[PDB]
Amino acid sequence: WGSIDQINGKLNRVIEKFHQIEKEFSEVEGRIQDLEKY
Amino acid sequence: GSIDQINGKLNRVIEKFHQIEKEFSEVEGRIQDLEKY
Amino acid sequence: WGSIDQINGKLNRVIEKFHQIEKEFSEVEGRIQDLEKY
Repeated sequence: WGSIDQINGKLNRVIEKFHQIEKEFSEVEGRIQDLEKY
Repeated sequence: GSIDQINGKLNRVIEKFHQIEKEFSEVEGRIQDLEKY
Repeated sequence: WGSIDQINGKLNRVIEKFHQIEKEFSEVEGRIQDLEKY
């Protein structure tokens, strides 16, 4: 099992990071919207 | 089955990344718009 | 992909790329700050 668990671990860490950036993106898009609007 | 799920999970990761790539390109273009007009 | 070596190789190439997108985003975030700052 080791190869499989090490690749799964890494893919999961990538996926968590992607989720985190999607959140940062939403907040940034909010800020853009405020600069476009006001 | 393992190489199979692995493949599956990488492909999920690769699709996410492309969307990320696309979202980033869209933000930066809005930023340009504001900076130049 | 056929092998763990090759999956990890491709994952690594994503991670390298993503590394670069993060730097670009941070620079963009600073640009928003500047625009907010006015």
